[PDB]
This record gives sequence, C-alpha cells and structure tokens, in this order.
Amino acid sequence: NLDIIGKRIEKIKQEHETSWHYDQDHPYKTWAYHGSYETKSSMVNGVVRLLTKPWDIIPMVTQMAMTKEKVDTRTQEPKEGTKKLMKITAEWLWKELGKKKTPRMCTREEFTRKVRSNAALGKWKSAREAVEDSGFWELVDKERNLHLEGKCETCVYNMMAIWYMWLGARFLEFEALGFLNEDHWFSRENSLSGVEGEGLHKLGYILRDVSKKEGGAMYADDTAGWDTRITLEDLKNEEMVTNHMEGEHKKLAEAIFKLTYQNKVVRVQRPTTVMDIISRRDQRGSGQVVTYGLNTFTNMEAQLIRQMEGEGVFKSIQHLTVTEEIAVKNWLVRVGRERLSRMAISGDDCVVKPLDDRFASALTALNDMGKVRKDIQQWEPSRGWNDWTQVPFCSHHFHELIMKDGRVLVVPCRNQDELIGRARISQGAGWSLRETACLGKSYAQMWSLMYFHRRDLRLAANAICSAVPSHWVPTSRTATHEWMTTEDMLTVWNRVWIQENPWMEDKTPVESWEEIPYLGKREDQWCGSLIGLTSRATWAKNIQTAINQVRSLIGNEEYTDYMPSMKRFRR
Ligand SMILES: CN(C[C@H]1CCOC1)c1ncncc1Cl
Ligand SMILES: [Zn+2]
Ligand SMILES: [Zn+2]
Repeated sequence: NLDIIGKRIEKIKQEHETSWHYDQDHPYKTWAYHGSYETKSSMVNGVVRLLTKPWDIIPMVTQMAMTKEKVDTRTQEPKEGTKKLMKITAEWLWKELGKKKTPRMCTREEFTRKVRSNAALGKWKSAREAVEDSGFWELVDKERNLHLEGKCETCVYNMMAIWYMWLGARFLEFEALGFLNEDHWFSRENSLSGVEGEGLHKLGYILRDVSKKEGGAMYADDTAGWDTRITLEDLKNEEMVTNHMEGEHKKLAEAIFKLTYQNKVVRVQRPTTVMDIISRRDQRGSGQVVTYGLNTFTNMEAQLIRQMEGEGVFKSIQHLTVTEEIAVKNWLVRVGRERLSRMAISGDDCVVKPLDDRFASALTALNDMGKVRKDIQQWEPSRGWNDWTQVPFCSHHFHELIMKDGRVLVVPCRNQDELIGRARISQGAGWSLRETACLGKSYAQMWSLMYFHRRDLRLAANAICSAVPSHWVPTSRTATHEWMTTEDMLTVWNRVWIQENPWMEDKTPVESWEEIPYLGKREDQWCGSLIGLTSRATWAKNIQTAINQVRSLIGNEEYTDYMPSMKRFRR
C-alpha cells in the first residue's frame, strides 16, 4: 500500500512543504486522505444556431447549452462462488481474444503522431511541444526504469468526472496497453460481442443480425455508475492480459496494473481552494481509451456469467462445487463463442439476446459482482425488448428503411432535439469564425451521412454546407468518422451505404440525393421532427436568406448552393 503510493505522496509534499496541512474536516470516507496545499464551459456555435432558428424556442435544445458524490461509494467483495466464476471466465476470455492477436508495446513514434494529429490523452505549453522535447523523454525513461524496479514517482491522477495525467504517464499506459485499441482486440471479427471501429452505420445491421438468432427478448440494462462499480476483483481479472505477454512488455504492463490501476493517487481541488491528495485501490482510473477496452472486457465477462446463471450452469454464487467449475469450463468451451455472438457490447453499454427469458430474473451474480442495474429495483426482473428497432444502444435506436429500388438501409436515429442541441455547442476558447464554421460543417456532413433520413437534418446540413466556403476543411479539436473529409458527400454516401456495406448485395451506385429515402412523415415527427409547424415552414421557404446572412458574416469566399440537391428547391 503506502510503500507503493508513498514516493508519489512524499514527492508532492516536498513541492508544497510551505503550504502542507493534514485537515481533520476532510469529506472522504471511502477515499484515503493524506494532506493538502494552496491553489485556486460550453460555448454556442453561431454558424449552426443561425441556420437552425426554429430551435431557438425549443427548451430541450436551448437548455443543453447552459450550466464528486458517487465517486465516494464502496462496493462489497463478491462471494467466493462469484470470484471463481469471474476468474474462470476472464482466463477463458483473454485466451479467446488472444488466439489471433499478439500483444506488443506501442512506440514513441506511434504516440507522437497521435498527439501531432490531436487526440484525447489527458515547461511545455501544448503536449505537441513536449513530444518534441528530449528532456520530457529523459523524464519518461526515469519513470520507465522506476516501473521496471516495481516503483512509481510521477503517475498521479487529477479529478475534475475525467482524471487527467501528465503526458509521460499517458505514454507509459499507451506503451503497455495501447495495443488493445491500436490492434482492435474488441473488433466484432475478433471478440464476437465487441463493436470497436464498427461505425454508427453498422451498429443497426449488427443488432438486426443478433435479432436473427433463436432466443428470447433483447435485454439492454444500463449499469448505475459503471466506473464506480469496478471492484479490485475486476482490476485483477483485467491484469491477467499480462499472462499473454513476455519480456519488458509483461513487466511494464504489470506495473501499470499494480501501481496506477490497483493503487491510484489523485489530487482533487476543494474550494473549502486547496488540492487534497487522496488514494484508493478500486474503481476505474485509467485513460479514456484503455477504460473503453477494459470496460468492454469486464462487461463481456459479466454478461456471459448472467447468461450462465439463466441457463442454470451453476445453482448458487455462495460457493462453486468442483463439478460446477468443470460444468462452467465445458459451457465456455462448448458454447462460449456462440454466447458472445448473441451480444453487442460497447464499454459499459450492452444488448444481449439470451437463449430464453430466464435471463430476465438471473440477477444474483450480476448484483453480487456489483453491476447493479440503473432505474429498476435490485430484485425486479429486467424488461426485455421484442423488436430490434426499439432497443437502445450507444445513445441510438435503429430504423429499417426501404429505398425506392427495394434495397434495405438500417439507419441510426435519436431524438432530433439531442442532435441539434449538440451541434449548437463548441467546447473551447480562442475559436476564430473560420474554425467555428468548419466545426459546423463537420456536424452538417455527419448529418448527411448518418441522419439523411430526417427531413430537418438533411435540409439544415445542405444549408450549413451552402453557408460555409466549399473548400474549407471540417475540424474537431478531439469510431469511423467518414464525414471528416472535403470529398463530395454523395460520393462518400455511396461508398459507406452501398460499396463497402456487407449487408447490400446489389452495388448499383446512387446517382442523386432524391434516390435516398426519408423515414415516414409520422415516424419523423415521433423522433422529434418540426414538419407540420409554421416555424419550420417559414425556415425551409426562406432558407436562402439564412444562408446569405452567414455568407455575409464570413465574407467574400467561394460558396456552393447545395439546396437544389433536394426536390422542392429545384427551379
Ligand atoms: C407538411 N408536411 C406534411 C404534413 C402531414 C404530416 O406531416 C406534416 C411535410 N411532410 C413531409 N416533409 C415536409 C413537410 Cl412540411
Ligand atoms: Zn509511475
Ligand atoms: Zn428514430
């Protein structure tokens, strides 16, 4: 414990020896308190807002732009029967994920490029500058050699609930564990339940394939605060990925797991403004990308065990008999792969089509692993879905949409207020008119690619692309983002929905936007369309005037009129 975290703790004190204090009114019960010292929002995208005027009076849109507790909780230790189930399943799952993959270290050369290309990776101002400074790498080397020693000095978390770390520590995590993401361990092809790198244009088709299997309802239970419910028992089954490694990699990964994952150290600001230094062994404390993969892994494990429980593979979680152990092992070997194919899992989010509806009341292992369901009483059976087009997954639902030529699109969808409200927000300071416009164009092209079937979004997308210089490149400060390009959007649509779509047998390209269908007028309204409203009609008829207002603000640039791509706006 204190041997592992002390050096980190001791070092911080020294740098604040003048302002150190062991305050006795510290709000922590579950976290460990060590000492303190002295220290001390969303903007609106005007391009998108000026081109979505009817939404200026919709509170669901406008409120999205205005504006820890659950981190201080503790999950009890699972029973010995649960721990056995988890260890057997995790051992078998790492082996399956490893069959066609080789663990390997990621490199400085890999890390530098990602940073020189902008990406989330929690002396030098920007991190781009540090990656160019040898001094930094001298620091990294120092820490690396310390990790090989089984010790840690500078790998400390900063709460705000995302925990940032110094770039060097992010590198050491990426060096040891980046392979999980960089080499697509949680791809569908590889992991069977996973959907990493799939894209929102494929999730619908994947849920439809799971629906084709014989079984009961589709279950999509959320977990209440998943990250907070990760047990030390979970952080150790995740560690068993090191079993598949060798050489320096195994030691570096064992150190990431041992030191920065199974014994965290965090500096939290408390206005009461001091910087508390607290610690704890459990919960999820890693980079957002390694968090995704280890969330997917532990979720896959939990859902296979809930499936085992519904099939009566084991009678009770209190203790596993020797014959039960063998029975669990034989199940995994005989049907594990089939059972993984019955699930779509994205980090803490899942959809399971079990063998039958006994799964709905198989709750003892799930509750005892601490994966308590959100908004339903602990022992109340899960509500299942009878139609794959109603199932929630990754903040979306999916429609089946028949083109005028008979070909079948499976399209992603969500409440339109949520889509418009997110596009009206830009996170960052010092944004020029030009980069605000290019962010608006990134939303517009995403809408043309993913949400073309929504009347308001195809119209607003065409208006924004008409209002922003044709050659300005779409930007995003931080899945498959095919909308991030200056290529013609009809050409990308044909590539994503027809040519590269493995569920479309006939590869006949689409020649214009009017060949591409919409949802039913009533379905469109149900998912939040303003069609029918006087406000939306004035907006559509006078769109050229809104486009011209934004063109006048940006100035005398080369624009294209994309409005005649629609039927109505043709002369
Ligand atoms: C006004 N209507 C039809 C009515 C009847 C049911 O929905 C509203 C439109 N329908 C489709 N696209 C654009 C428009 Cl505005
Ligand atoms: Zn360290
Ligand atoms: Zn919908």
